Amino acid sequence: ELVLALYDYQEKSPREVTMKKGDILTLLNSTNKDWWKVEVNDRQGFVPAAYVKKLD
Repeated sequence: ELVLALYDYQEKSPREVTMKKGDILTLLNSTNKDWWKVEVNDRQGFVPAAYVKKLD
């Protein structure tokens, strides 16, 4: 309960931003205007983050 990926995304292999099921992940803006930045483990996220959890 926070901001699940809503699927998994899985960028490419267990290296880059790759979610699974719903392990959730942090992020910085890009919820309404943008949607290609997050923070799963302190890094320049590149996941969709669209229609996640409308987190303020």
